[PDB]
Amino acid sequence: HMMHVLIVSDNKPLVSFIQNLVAVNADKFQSVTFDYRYSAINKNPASLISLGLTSINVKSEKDVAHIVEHYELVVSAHCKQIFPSELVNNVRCINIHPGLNPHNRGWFPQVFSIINKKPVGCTIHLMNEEIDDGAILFQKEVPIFEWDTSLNVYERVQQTEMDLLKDHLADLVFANYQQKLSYEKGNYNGISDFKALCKLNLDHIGTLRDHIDLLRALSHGDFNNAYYLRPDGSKVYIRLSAELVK
Amino acid sequence: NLYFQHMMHVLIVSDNKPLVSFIQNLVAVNADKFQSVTFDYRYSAINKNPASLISLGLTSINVKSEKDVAHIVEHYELVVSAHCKQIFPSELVNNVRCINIHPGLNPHNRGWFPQVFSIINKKPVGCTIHLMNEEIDDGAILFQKEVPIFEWDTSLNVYERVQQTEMDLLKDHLADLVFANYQQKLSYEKGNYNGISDFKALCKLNLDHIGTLRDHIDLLRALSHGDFNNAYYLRPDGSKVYIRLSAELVK
Ligand SMILES: Cc1cn([C@H]2C[C@H](O)[C@@H](COP(=O)(O)OP(=O)(O)O[C@H]3O[C@H](C)[C@@H](N)[C@H](O)[C@H]3O)O2)c(=O)[nH]c1=O
Ligand SMILES: Cc1cn([C@H]2C[C@H](O)[C@@H](COP(=O)(O)OP(=O)(O)O[C@H]3O[C@H](C)[C@@H](N)[C@H](O)[C@H]3O)O2)c(=O)[nH]c1=O
Ligand code: NA
Repeated sequence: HMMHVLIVSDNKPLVSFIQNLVAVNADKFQSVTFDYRYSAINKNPASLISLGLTSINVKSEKDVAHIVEHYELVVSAHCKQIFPSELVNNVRCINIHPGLNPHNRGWFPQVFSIINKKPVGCTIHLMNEEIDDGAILFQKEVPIFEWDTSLNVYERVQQTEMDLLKDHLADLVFANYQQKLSYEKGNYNGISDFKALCKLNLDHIGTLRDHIDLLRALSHGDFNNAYYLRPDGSKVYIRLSAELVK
Repeated sequence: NLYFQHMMHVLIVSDNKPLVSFIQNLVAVNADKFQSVTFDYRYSAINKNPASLISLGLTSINVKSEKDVAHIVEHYELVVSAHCKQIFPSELVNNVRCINIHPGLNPHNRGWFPQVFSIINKKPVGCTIHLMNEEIDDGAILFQKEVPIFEWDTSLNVYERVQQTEMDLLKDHLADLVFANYQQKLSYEKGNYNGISDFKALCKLNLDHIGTLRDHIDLLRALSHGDFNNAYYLRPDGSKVYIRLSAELVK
């Protein structure tokens, strides 16, 4: 372990997947040590404690200096914290993004893609000052079908993240890649745009197709996303399922 | 020349295990009222999945069989339809006191799945206990109770509330029905009947239909009832996408 890699992750499936990859690839990583941390802002990180992860604060000046001093590479695997410029500028940082940059950069890309029909998939990219913005190292589109909810597309994106990590984790550690730029401008969706979508307008006029697309975009297993307000301020949450039958 | 200080036979025809099982128990609990009444239970011949009814020891009857009609007219003083899948012929309803337990509020959305139609057309729903004539869900109202429909109700939500009201009416009125302790004034309000083919038509979604999100949500919640395959759209290659919606009140 001459080379120290930090995995900062708030996503148990990806953490579990990477730990297994490194275990079965011990020959490729004999001179590499991997530490795993979850991010300070995580509001239920108990599941990640089970896999030996402990909190790190990527916006603490103390932790940034320690990371910069100790680690050759930081991998963000759905890290809930924005890396400060002092981290991304002073150590090689690579993000695993559950969108196809530069389309629907930011929050819950597949929700926006079900509605706006822009591509989705996984992008592994160098991390710069801005969010889901740096040089593309590896990316792979995943198709969307008319019977998909957010959950269906998200599970598909996660299987593509895992496929790219299986093929490219060592490439990422040993910098065996080519930095690529998109010719397209793309777009960003923030947490406030998602809150916007969630507030249903029952008076909104449109096609059943558009309304079904909105509701399937906002349907994600047990999450309470799409709602309208009753007069008394109570909420009605709406979920939709779509099931293909040959 | 001296008074000592004969058996009524009631036939219950039913294709609904919850009702049958509930009525069987209700008879036991009112057994002090039914010293001289015996209840026989049968399910409909056309019943495609009778298993759970055969497990309660019910056997089939065919209300369109000349022979079965003769046996009923021969043997029973009263027939009660409790969610019976078969239409009674004129030869049964005209010759025997027949009473239907209907999960709608007559005369509104008579016929199939009344709460599905009510969620959409805002007509009332509930339970109606009525005399059976030759027409469907049409004879004189004996007892009925409306149940509310909420914005956040599916078909399943309204149906369960109707089932509770049906059980409440039977608790209060099963003896009353048997012993004709009721009033039976005719209504000249015809209302509206929905057939099975009207339900099947609602089920075929038009993705191009323009409306409010409210009206689209109301249609999909009306057509959502547990795991039933109701609402669908047709794909070019003939396949179907089934659509279900849930609505959950959170205070
Ligand atoms: C919290 C929440 C999640 N979801 C669905 C949509 C999400 O895409 C999916 C996974 O949610 P999650 O919070 O694990 O999010 P992650 O899959 O970890 O990813 C999200 O945060 C990362 C820090 C960012 N790098 C991503 O761009 C962002 O989309 O679950 C909902 O439908 N509603 C919710 O309230
Ligand atoms: C078969 C079927 C049922 N349902 C829902 C809506 C219904 O109100 C509810 C219960 O229906 P049910 O037929 O399973 O059980 P019941 O309400 O007991 O209906 C019975 O007595 C009625 C007077 C007759 N119209 C029915 O043919 C007979 O089956 O289930 C659906 O949403 N879709 C369906 O295809
Ligand atoms: Na509901």
